[PDB]
This record gives sequence, structure tokens and C-alpha cells, in this order.
Amino acid sequence: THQPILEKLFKSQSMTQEESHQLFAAIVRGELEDSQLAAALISMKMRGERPEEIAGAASALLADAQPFPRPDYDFADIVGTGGDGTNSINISTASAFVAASCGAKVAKHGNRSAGSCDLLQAFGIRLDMSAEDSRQALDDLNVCFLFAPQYHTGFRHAMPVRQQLKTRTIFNVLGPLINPARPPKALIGVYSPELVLPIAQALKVLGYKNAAVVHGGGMDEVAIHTPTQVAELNNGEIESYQLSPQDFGLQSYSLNALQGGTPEENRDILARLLQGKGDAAHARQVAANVALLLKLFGQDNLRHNAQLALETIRSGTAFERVTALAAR
Amino acid sequence: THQPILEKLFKSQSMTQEESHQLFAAIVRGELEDSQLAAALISMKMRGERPEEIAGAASALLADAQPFPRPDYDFADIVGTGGDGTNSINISTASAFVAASCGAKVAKHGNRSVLAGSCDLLQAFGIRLDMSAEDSRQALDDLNVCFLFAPQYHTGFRHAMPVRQQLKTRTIFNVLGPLINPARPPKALIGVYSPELVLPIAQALKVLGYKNAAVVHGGGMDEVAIHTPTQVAELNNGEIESYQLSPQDFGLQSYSLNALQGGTPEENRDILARLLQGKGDAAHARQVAANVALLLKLFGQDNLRHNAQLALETIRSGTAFERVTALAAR
Ligand SMILES: O=P(O)(O)OC[C@H]1O[C@H](OP(=O)(O)OP(=O)(O)O)[C@H](O)[C@@H]1O
Ligand SMILES: O=P(O)(O)OC[C@H]1O[C@H](OP(=O)(O)OP(=O)(O)O)[C@H](O)[C@@H]1O
Ligand SMILES: [Hg+2]
Ligand SMILES: [Hg+2]
Ligand SMILES: [Mn+2]
Ligand SMILES: [Mn+2]
Ligand SMILES: [Mn+2]
Ligand SMILES: [Mn+2]
Repeated sequence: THQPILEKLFKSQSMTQEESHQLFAAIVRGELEDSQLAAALISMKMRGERPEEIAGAASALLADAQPFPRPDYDFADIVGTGGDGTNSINISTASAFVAASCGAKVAKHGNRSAGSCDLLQAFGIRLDMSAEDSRQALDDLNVCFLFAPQYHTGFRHAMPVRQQLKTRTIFNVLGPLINPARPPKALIGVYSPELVLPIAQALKVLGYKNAAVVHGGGMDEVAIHTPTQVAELNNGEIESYQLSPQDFGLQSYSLNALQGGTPEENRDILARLLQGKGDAAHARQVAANVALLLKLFGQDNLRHNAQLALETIRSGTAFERVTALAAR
Repeated sequence: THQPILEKLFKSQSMTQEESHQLFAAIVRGELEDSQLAAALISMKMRGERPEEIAGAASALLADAQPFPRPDYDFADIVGTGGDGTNSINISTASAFVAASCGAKVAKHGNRSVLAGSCDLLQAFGIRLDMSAEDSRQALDDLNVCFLFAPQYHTGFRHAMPVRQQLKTRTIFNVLGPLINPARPPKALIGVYSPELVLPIAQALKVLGYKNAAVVHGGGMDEVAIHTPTQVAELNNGEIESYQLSPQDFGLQSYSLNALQGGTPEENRDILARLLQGKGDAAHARQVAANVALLLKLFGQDNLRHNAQLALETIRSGTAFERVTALAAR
């Protein structure tokens, strides 16, 4: 029992990485009451979560998470906090398939909201695949999907309070920092510009090799309808800069061009897209995100990266990868 | 749905008395989930509850309080937030019967918290905690005193006890108890567990429209003390004045906090018996004399030395215990 930590929080005092690790270890184990878990989440919220706190929390959740045979070769994650406000299509999910077809190995983590992960079901992709096969799919197809629920069983002890609270808390940012395959590289999108730098520093503490945290025009990704604020981690060194669609040799578009629809529609969108028959704005936003991710693998010419991602798309070869995966 | 108010709280913004009233008017009817109530309580805790918010919340609780036929003559309450970690004898309860024995009408409101409490004492004396409002009002008319037990008049005060004990930390609820007397008295001697709550609580009382009141804290006790100076905030004719009083201001010897200490409920019951009968410890009598003395100030009696002297003669007289038995006889 950690009463001692809670009073520290109630005094607008931040926890140490270890104190936060304890608190969140007890949380995913259901050791806390609804009221306590809520007081913890709200006290941290009002004060403003610190990088060491976010790292300690994530560090805890991963410890509880189910095992995954982590490979040696380089692979990464392309995931975002979501809830950006601007109803858009599933950029990250599409980018994972295009990236896997553009050289990179992507092990994506994430769970159903409509929304995301639901259209993966629609493509006939068993969300509860075994850690054994996902590792296999990753080696053979350069991509796999790790559904949070089966890896973070304890995450359910926090859902009720989160829902009833209907407000943003540290759990919104801990979603992307807990891939059970512990990837060394990652493209992480955040719903707010103020989150870009904090997360970056969190990933550093978590010891990530190469990573990028993005936000632009309200999107928790790389934007085509406006500049994207970036915080890149490399060699334990962080750099801040901003990118525009012309930096990928792409033409700036409009957010509206990237607007979601419904289960059936969106399935068609991503299908007819990965098949190389979608809109131009859709192909652009994706290639832009894949282009920045490829920079985490050492490919520094964003324009060439974008051109390749775009041709890989138009190739249709990506969709043949949701099918190869849908058979296991 | 009060989601708009909860989102405002999470941004370190204060609610208006109206908003506060709405939010707590929902809390007492068990309409909020444990998570939401706890979030609401912690967010106000961390920021610091304002006078206007304390009033809104109290107004809400009083709205759902069972009725009580409020007399037109002057009467008062004498209660504190408790929880001062002092372990002293029951000052306010004793001061309640002594004040009545010399002419002051006292309709004391008592909260629950545990035996080990003022109501547990009166219960030990044989007093009916579930006496009807009519009977407590009839006792106030003839005996100058009566006890209004919280659980009997504030049925919604319970929908918060589970969360309150789980959180194991102070919240706005610790200070609402003393402000929700169901008879809505025009005068009151309220004690608080910390010096910084004196002014805010007196400011809330004014907002709630109290005529004459005094909020105090003295060397750790939520009562007027004689072992050290007492922090006071007095409301009179619509204005609040701040000052401290000292034992000497009452003409009383200054005894230690330790000499006021109590024990088991049984010790506490007999201690209060001997005291009220005019056979207790000097420390005990003196500490009560000081609280009754300030109380009478709310009744236009401005000389504290005289007030304290009257309280002492009232105590050695033994009538205060007489009124105890009489209250029990009903
Ligand atoms: O609150 P909402 O607006 O519904 O968004 C929240 C979701 O968005 C993110 O998807 P991810 O980062 O995996 O990107 P995707 O859209 O490409 O799946 C995240 O994984 C959530 O599932
Ligand atoms: O149990 P605690 O942690 O101390 O907190 C609650 C206390 O508040 C009440 O005091 P009251 O106003 O009735 O005055 P009295 O106790 O001096 O009679 C009650 O009698 C308890 O003493
Ligand atoms: Hg490529
Ligand atoms: Hg009197
Ligand atoms: Mn995304
Ligand atoms: Mn997104
Ligand atoms: Mn008291
Ligand atoms: Mn007391």
C-alpha cells in the first residue's frame, strides 16, 4: 500500500521515477480503489506530468505486460496518442504496411477505439494472434500487429475510471510508450504541441535509440495540410525543428481531404489506397509519415524517402501484405 | 451532467457559489461515481477551497437536510471540524450545557466520526440521538439546549464516507460539518483544525448570512485555548475582524494541553460528569470557561473576564449536569 506516495501527489509534488513505477505497478495490479486511482491521475494532471514520471509509469506497465520474443534486427513502432480532435483516416496503420513494403520492419502496437484496429478486423486480421506468430509475421512480412489487450491484461483495472472521468490523463500518453516488443525505434504522434518535447525526453529516459515525436495542424502525426513540429532523439541527443510538406517534395493539401467515414467506407479507403487507387491527399500524408520514419533507419533524404513510399503505395504491393497477414 | 464543472476544476479554476451548490447538490444524492467525487475533492484540495465555494457546498447540504422548526429568539451553535489530533476532552459539548445553564440558548449540531466523539458522550449520558425535531425544539425552549445529530438530519452526508475514508486525507468535507446546522442558527462559535482556515470559514459564514459568529484555532486545538494564544475571526454587524486572544485576556490561569487530554469513552464520560457537576479538574473548568466566555460575546457580552467568571460559577454550581439529566429525561 502506497499512501505515502499519494500525499506527495496531493501536495503538488512530483514523484521520482521509482516512486511513479511503484504507484503504477500497484495500479495495473488492481491494488487501488476507484477513488485513489482517480486522485492520483487528477493530482498528476493538474500539476503537469514530468518525463521521469512518464518513464517510470511506462516502465511499470511493460513489466506487467505479456512476453514477446524480441528480435535483433532493427524494427520500430508507428503509433500515436490519438484523440487529435480532427476526424481523420488511420494514417499510422496505413504507414506501417507501406513502410514494411518500403524496407522497414514495423511492429505496431495499439487497441480498438469505429476508430482504429477495427478496420484491421475488417481485413480479416485476427487481433489475438499469438506472440509466436506475430514474431514470425514480422520476420517474413516485415510487419505484425500487437493488440494491447492481450499484452496488457492489467490495463482493464484503469479503463472504468478513465471512462467515468471523461478527461485526458497520463494514460493517454502512456499508450504509445508500451509496445511489448520493446522496439528501439519509433514514430510517435501526440495530440498536443506541448507534448512533443516532454515525450521525447521520456523516450530518452526509456533508452530509445532513434525516435521522433510529431504534431501538426492538430494532427498527432506528420501533416500535409500544415507544418509539423518535431522532436527527434538520436544518440541520446534531442533536436527540435519543423517540417513542411514541401520538405518531402510533396504539395501542401487540406485537412478536410483527410476526413474519416464509417466502418465500411474507411475499410474501402485503406484498401483502395494500399492498392494504389485512393486519393492524392491520402497517399501524400502517408508517404510523409513513412518518409520521416525511414529517417529513423538512417535514410536522411526525406524527398527520396517520400518518392519511394509513394511509388510503393501506388504499386498496390502493400495491400498484398494485409492479406498475407490475414491468413494467420 | 456536471461535466463542465469538473473540467473547470481540473484546470485549477474556482467554481462560483452557484456552480459549487450545483456540484454538491449532486454529490449528496449519490449521483457521482467514486472516481468523479474523488476527482472533485482532490482538485479543490490542491488549489485551495474559496469562501464562495464553501458556502455553495454548505447551502446544498442544508437544502436536503431534514426540516427543523427554527425559533425566532436568539440561539447559537458551538462546534468544530474536530480532527485536531489533540485528544482533549469534549470542550464544545461541555460548553454547550454550561452556556445554557446561565441563559444562552444553544442548539448544538454534532457530527459522527470513529465511539470517541461528542455524540458518543451524550449517548453515554442517556440522551436520545434520534429525538424528533419537535422534541429538540421543545428542549431548546425550556432547557436552553438540544442536540441535533448529523446522521438524523443529513441523510446524503453518507454518499461520501466511503471515498472520504479511502482517500485518508483532508478535504472540503472536514470543514462543512460545522456549517450545516439544521436549525440555521444566527450565532455560532466554530472551531477549526488549522490557523489558516479561520478567516476563510468566517468569510463563508458571512456569505451564508450569519449575524454574529467567531471562528477560532488555538495552539493546535479547534477550540479557544488557555495553554496558548487563540487565533480568532469575528463576524459582527456584517464585518469580520481578525485578532488573537490570550489566557490573560480571560483572567484565566494558563494550563497545559496535556492537562486537557482525554481517554477511552468511559473516562471521557466520567470526566465530563465530574466537570459539569462542579467536581472536575481546574484545567478542564478553565478551558470550558474560556470557550463559554467567547460564546457569550456573540450575545452582546463584551467583557471576557466577566463572562469567564460567570462560566466558572456556573460550573461549580453543578446545574450544567442537571440540564444533562433533564435533556436525557426527554
Ligand atoms: O480518439 P480517436 O480520435 O478515435 O483516436 C484514438 C486512437 O488513435 C490512435 O491510433 P494510431 O496511433 O494507431 O493511428 P491509426 O489512426 O493509423 O490507427 C490510437 O491508437 C487510438 O486507438
Ligand atoms: O473525532 P475527531 O477526529 O476529534 O473529529 C471530530 C470531532 O468534532 C466534534 O467536536 P464538537 O464540535 O462536537 O466538540 P467537542 O468534541 O469538543 O464536544 C466531535 O465531537 C469530535 O470531537
Ligand atoms: Hg523505402
Ligand atoms: Hg449566559
Ligand atoms: Mn496515428
Ligand atoms: Mn492520428
Ligand atoms: Mn469542539
Ligand atoms: Mn475539539
